[PDB]
Amino acid sequence: AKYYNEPCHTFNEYLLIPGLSTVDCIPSNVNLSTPLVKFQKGQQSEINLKIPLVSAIMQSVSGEKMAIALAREGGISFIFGSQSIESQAAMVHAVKNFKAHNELVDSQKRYLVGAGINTRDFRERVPALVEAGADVLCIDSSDGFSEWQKITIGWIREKYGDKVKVGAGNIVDGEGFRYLADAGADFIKIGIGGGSICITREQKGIGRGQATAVIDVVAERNKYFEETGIYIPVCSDGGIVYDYHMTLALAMGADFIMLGRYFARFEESPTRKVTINGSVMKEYWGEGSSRARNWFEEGVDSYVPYAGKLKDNVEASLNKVKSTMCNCGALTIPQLQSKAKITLVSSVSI
Amino acid sequence: AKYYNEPCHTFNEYLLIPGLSTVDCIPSNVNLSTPLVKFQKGQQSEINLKIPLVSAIMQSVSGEKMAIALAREGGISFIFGSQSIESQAAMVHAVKNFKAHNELVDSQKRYLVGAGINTRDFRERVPALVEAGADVLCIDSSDGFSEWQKITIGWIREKYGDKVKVGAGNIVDGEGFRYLADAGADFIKIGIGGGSICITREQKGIGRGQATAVIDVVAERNKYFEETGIYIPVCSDGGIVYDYHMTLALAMGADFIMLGRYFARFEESPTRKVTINGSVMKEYWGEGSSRARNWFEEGVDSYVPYAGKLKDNVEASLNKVKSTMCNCGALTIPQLQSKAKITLVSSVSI
Amino acid sequence: AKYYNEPCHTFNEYLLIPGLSTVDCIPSNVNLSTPLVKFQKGQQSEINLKIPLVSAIMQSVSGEKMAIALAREGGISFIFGSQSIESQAAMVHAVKNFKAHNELVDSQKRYLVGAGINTRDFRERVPALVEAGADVLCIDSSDGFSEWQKITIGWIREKYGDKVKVGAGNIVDGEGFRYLADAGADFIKIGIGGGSICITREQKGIGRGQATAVIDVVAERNKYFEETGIYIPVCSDGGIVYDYHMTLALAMGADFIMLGRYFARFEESPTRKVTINGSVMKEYWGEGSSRARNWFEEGVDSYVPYAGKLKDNVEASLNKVKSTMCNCGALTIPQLQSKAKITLVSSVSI
Amino acid sequence: AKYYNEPCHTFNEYLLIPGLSTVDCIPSNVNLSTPLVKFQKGQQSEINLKIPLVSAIMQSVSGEKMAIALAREGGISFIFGSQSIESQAAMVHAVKNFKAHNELVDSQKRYLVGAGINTRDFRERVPALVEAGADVLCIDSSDGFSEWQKITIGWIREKYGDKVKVGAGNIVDGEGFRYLADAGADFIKIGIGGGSICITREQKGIGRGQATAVIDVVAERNKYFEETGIYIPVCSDGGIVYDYHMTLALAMGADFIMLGRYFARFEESPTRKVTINGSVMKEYWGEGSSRARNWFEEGVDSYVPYAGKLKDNVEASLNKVKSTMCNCGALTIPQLQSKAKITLVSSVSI
Ligand SMILES: O=c1[nH]cnc2c1ncn2[C@@H]1O[C@H](COP(=O)(O)O)[C@@H](O)[C@H]1O
Ligand SMILES: O=c1[nH]cnc2c1ncn2[C@@H]1O[C@H](COP(=O)(O)O)[C@@H](O)[C@H]1O
Ligand SMILES: O=c1[nH]cnc2c1ncn2[C@@H]1O[C@H](COP(=O)(O)O)[C@@H](O)[C@H]1O
Ligand SMILES: O=c1[nH]cnc2c1ncn2[C@@H]1O[C@H](COP(=O)(O)O)[C@@H](O)[C@H]1O
Ligand SMILES: [K+]
Ligand SMILES: [K+]
Ligand SMILES: [K+]
Ligand SMILES: [K+]
Repeated sequence: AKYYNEPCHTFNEYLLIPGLSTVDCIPSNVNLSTPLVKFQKGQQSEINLKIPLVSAIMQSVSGEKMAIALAREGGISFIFGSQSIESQAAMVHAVKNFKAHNELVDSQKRYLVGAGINTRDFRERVPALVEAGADVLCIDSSDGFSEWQKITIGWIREKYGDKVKVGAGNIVDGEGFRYLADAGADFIKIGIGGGSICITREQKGIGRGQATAVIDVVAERNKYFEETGIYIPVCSDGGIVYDYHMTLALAMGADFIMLGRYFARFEESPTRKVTINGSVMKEYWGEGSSRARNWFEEGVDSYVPYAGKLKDNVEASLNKVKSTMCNCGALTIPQLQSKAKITLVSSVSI
Repeated sequence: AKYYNEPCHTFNEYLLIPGLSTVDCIPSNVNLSTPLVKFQKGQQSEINLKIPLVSAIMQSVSGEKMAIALAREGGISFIFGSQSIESQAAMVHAVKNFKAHNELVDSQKRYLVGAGINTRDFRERVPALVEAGADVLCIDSSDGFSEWQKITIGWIREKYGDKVKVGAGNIVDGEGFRYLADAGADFIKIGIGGGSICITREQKGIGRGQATAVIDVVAERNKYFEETGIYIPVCSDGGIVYDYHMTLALAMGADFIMLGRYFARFEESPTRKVTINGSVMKEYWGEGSSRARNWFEEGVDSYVPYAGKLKDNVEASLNKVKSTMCNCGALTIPQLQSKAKITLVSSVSI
Repeated sequence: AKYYNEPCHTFNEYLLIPGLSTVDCIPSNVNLSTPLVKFQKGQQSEINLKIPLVSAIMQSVSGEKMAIALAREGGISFIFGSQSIESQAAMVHAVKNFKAHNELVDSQKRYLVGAGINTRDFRERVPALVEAGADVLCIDSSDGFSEWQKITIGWIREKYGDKVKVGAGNIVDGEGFRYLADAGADFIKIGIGGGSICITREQKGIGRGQATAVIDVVAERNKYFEETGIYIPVCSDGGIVYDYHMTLALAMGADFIMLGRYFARFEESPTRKVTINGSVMKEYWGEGSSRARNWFEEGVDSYVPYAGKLKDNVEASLNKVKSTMCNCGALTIPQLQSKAKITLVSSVSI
Repeated sequence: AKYYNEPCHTFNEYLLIPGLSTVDCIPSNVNLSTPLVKFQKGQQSEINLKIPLVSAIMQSVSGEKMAIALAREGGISFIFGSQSIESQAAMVHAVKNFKAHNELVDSQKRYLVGAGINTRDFRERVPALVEAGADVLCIDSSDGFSEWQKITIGWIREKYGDKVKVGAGNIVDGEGFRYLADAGADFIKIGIGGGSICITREQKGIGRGQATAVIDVVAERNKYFEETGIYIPVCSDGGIVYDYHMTLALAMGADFIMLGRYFARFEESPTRKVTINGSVMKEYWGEGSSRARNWFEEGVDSYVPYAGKLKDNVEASLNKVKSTMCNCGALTIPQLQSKAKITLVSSVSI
């Protein structure tokens, strides 16, 4: 077997050391724009998010309302694919034709929306999603280092060329990144075992500390860019517990962040608002739980504290990210990724 | 004294990083067959388990019923030797003559069964076990790095040559492995202080994290194979807390796994089913406890939650191992041992 | 991004290993004098504290009474700047004209006092503080690695040359130290995220273990001294939980220590003494809490156990520091910084 | 300041890896004899303990009864010196003239006894202790790296030459060992901050993990032996929590072990047996507590569970040490120190 020289680490084991803050760096001047799909050196991505946040491909998170609320703030949602093809396509259609400053829209001013797909019924699901107006797709899986994903992306390329965008994953190392890169993925998702609803050491024992995963994948992505001239955006998926973890994820190189629990707490999540013993909560369950996979166990069902509407919470979260970015001397995500000083902290200090 | 460069680690400190999963790797096609006794390069072992699990040499685990239930699923039990020679032999006889898809049997279609022996009364115990039809023997001890085990194996070779198989142990490093290898052991057991009923730092303070122990012994076993052409199967004994620890143990190189607590929870364990305050439990005590050694203290007595019949639980456990194996791109244990990517995780992440 | 080879550590992760204690080293002969502002090689600082302790630039700590009580024992207070310019100047005036063995005074025998300033209204605040008789100033900020601090210090130099002393900070590495050094700071404060009222991983996630921060800054300060002949005193700000942390901070190279919580517990702190359920406590809130910044959240409000008058507590604390210094063979802070043997301890031992 | 490459570790962070156990190694044949005072290469120590245990120089541990009970089993007690010279000498006299298989006695068959001394009144205390019949003395201090100890040992040599034996300490590194060695100490005690009644990080913050301390001192002692031909026995003082820590301490190189809490639990300790809420306990306080030093605070007062008479407990403890020694292939302490395989374990495994 193959072993590693260092153990993996989570976001909580890191802190950012401030850099030179110049007079021009104030929150309001920080640009959080970021690329969603791959492009060549010298080019710009065909799709750029206004904010680096995307909602998870989960039944309990990304419904039509979430997609609209998030797109309005500049991010994008990936309508869950764990439902009928007709049902998912309807949600995409609804978002695209809802209108019939930081909003994320297409050339027709329609909100952008993404849709998750699987490696099984894609031949019938993809065409339906495309027809419905899906702007981007993403294969939804915990282990994306699979020949099945290569096959799915291949079918999409043969049928649509580079006209249809498709993200792939999840993977946690350079090899996994490289495989999906050569297979043609437009963006690659990072993360196995870091999700809030994931108790890896109770499931199959696969995974890697999210921080180490991102750092390793990002290094491979940059090496890949230098060899081929192709820049593939990467997504840090799961493990975001505090707002500063967002800044860390981006600083380590992730172009954008996928969150489930964070967004489930909002009014716009498709789940029921349940007042439990004085405290308002919201339902939240993983895609691996029986409560969802049937559309030993493989998931968990829980509650998250109600946080109100998405808007106010995202604004608050991003204000802190912008502020921290200025402490690090960065006005943009690329500048933060270049200038960030990231230190590991001792277990005792935690 | 001699010191080491790195501290030892337990199975809980590791996770498997996925490799390339091909279209042909699905649970039902995974082969969990594995060698039980030594053979030369180019050969196959005279005894191959259908599943890599064996029940512990304990009064509270491996009785006649356990041996039959486990052999039916492809594994093998080691009837405890902490009882009279006549009593142990009777259990072996019963298993061998019980019949008078994955079942483990001999050329006469009789279930395979093993028997534990000690370094004291083996001159009278071994012949009785052989006559009773024991398929394999195993010296039962916490510290197998002993001249006593060399003597016992030697007596067996002089009297039966290589016709009678005998495992030895336990040891935790290359030196211990090497000593029992040269002494003639057919398989070597790994593990001191990792058992669930073992509070080393309350006993004699001897031991080593199970993971480090396996990794070190496996490296020595492979070095030994390359020097002599002799492949000696090794057994990871104790410390299995979760199903994924099984996959880890195998991935690190262990050919099979010995479990006590895991099997004690089943209907077939020779202990009493005790309903305690609404919850059904089963008795479980170590071979070092006074409740067993008399056939300061040196053991513990406890209860384990009832899990029902062995069959359903083993099937469930092995389905997860097979699934994880496919995530790692492996259709067989040898392929998993060759391709596994194993990472240590930080203490904080735990 | 830039990463580090070692994780950062807090004061609690260190212990001092005794050195040779000579017959002349007894507590009463230990000299705790220390420089407050920069000087050139061969010179002495224009301002030397009698004891290496200074009270924090906080509304809940450094008021007029604190400043007088601390100056009487040899230390100095930095009147908080989070109040009106007129209000802060009045406190400075009161301390300077209060008299109208270890006391810290000027050539006119008036108690020394410091005053915090900000990077915004300094053009009006500084002149008022100077006129009021402030002996030293200090820019109050969590992230001193800012062009804003360079601008503030520059304005002070152009208007007063080196006649007005101004400390800057906070920073946590050599780069941050170097920037404020070249900018002209008279002393530099070390520390981000180590304060007792700081939950970094709930704010912006910036910071560094206080110990590592001091050690790193001190190395840069000594390198700087060797290149330019300029010795800049550094202050370890925050994170002092036990008296021995004081000895550690000094041993690692800090010239003096800034404390908030430690001093808040005293009768002289400007807060209310609140008897809560039998125990007398004192109010303590951070400068980032809403309860103070308005003169999502950015601070905490709490209570600290009443410790009585400053005098008896400081004497007790410093007696232990002096005693420990003799164990390390040191009669002065510079000798301790030169001879200290500092070891990291394992997480398990904690 | 000076820093170290590795953090210090306690005994709990180590485990012994078994070595080859030969047929002749059984508990009853294990020899636990060990040297108490220094000798030259090729020689034997003038005083050899039958068992490597000595009771602490504490009012709550080593009284006349303890000294007799321990000497009867082969160890020796150091009558506490924190009492009047007349009072301490009386206890020594009583032990020496109490008679007016493993017993530790002199050529006149009188029990051996030790006595603690301080660096202040030794000119009057030593002669009184010698006259009373003290077999060995030991300077009692937490920081033995002192010119005061050099002075005390020097006075003893000038007045008695090498006729009076005197141990010194405590120290925790090679430098401290070396200083007391050159000063003439007959044995050196190791340990600062490891005692059970020591909360270092609440006192002065001085110390070092006991394990690292012993390992480091032992290396220096062996280097010293090779340079000068003088072998100085070293004592691991404090930190023994479990019986196996004894085996560890010896394996790491300590010739003998000093224990306080361990012996306080016995009927023979000079403290009161207090039945508290059904459980019989014994008083135990440190020499630094006010309850003893007057013959801020510097010690703790507590209770230890009653263990009965010393004899049965020591026999039990040493049987486990002997058994563990055989697992390591050692029949004597020197052989264990030479053959022991010692591994550090991960924090997670603890
Ligand atoms: O049932 C599940 N088990 C484990 N991970 C899951 C499950 N469902 C979703 N996830 C992952 O967890 C992410 C959400 O992480 P969270 O933001 O920490 O809640 C998703 O985007 C998925 O990648
Ligand atoms: O009394 C005992 N003390 C320590 N280890 C024991 C004892 N009895 C059995 N064992 C070991 O523990 C293993 C079982 O580990 P478990 O599966 O974690 O319960 C056995 O196969 C033995 O090697
Ligand atoms: O609101 C706050 N948040 C974080 N740090 C603060 C705040 N107010 C003051 N500080 C810092 O904490 C120090 C006090 O640390 P303490 O002595 O551990 O209580 C101050 O000198 C500041 O540098
Ligand atoms: O008051 C005290 N504070 C700290 N250490 C002490 C005190 N009194 C005795 N000791 C040390 O603690 C040892 C006992 O350690 P114990 O066996 O762990 O209880 C003694 O031999 C001394 O070296
Ligand atoms: K900055
Ligand atoms: K895979
Ligand atoms: K000293
Ligand atoms: K052995």
